[PDB]
Amino acid sequence: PWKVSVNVHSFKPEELMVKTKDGYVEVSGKHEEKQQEGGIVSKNFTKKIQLPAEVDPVTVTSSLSPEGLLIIEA
Amino acid sequence: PWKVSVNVHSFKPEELMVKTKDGYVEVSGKHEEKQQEGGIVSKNFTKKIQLPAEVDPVTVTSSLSPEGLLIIEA
Repeated sequence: PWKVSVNVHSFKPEELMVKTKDGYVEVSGKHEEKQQEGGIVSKNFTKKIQLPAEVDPVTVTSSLSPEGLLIIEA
Repeated sequence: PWKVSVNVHSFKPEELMVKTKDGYVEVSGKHEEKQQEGGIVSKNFTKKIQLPAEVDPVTVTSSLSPEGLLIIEA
């Protein structure tokens, strides 16, 4: 099968979002925190995935692997 | 000293950008490619770093560690 395994690194699963439209799938993450004394107060990422040219629109399957990977497939 | 070591993962050093203004430092990366048959055609990340409250504005030092880490310090 056709599969994309995305390493989301330190982003928690509740911080991820999957958005699909017209043969494209965009996975993103968003994390914020306090750090009153400084540090990384927010971070985010975005990955644009182009699906195979034969799949229907809004036709995607996503899930979390046991290792914590975001699995994107047709 | 005060130091932030940022793991940029698979982003090439030429794809990174450091932007600082008014006690904040934002490091980001941007990567794009072809993948005519599908796959990840583009990806990016953004990290907002709050500097210590005593540093002057636009006062920052950045460099690449031997392991490829982006080192942000006052």
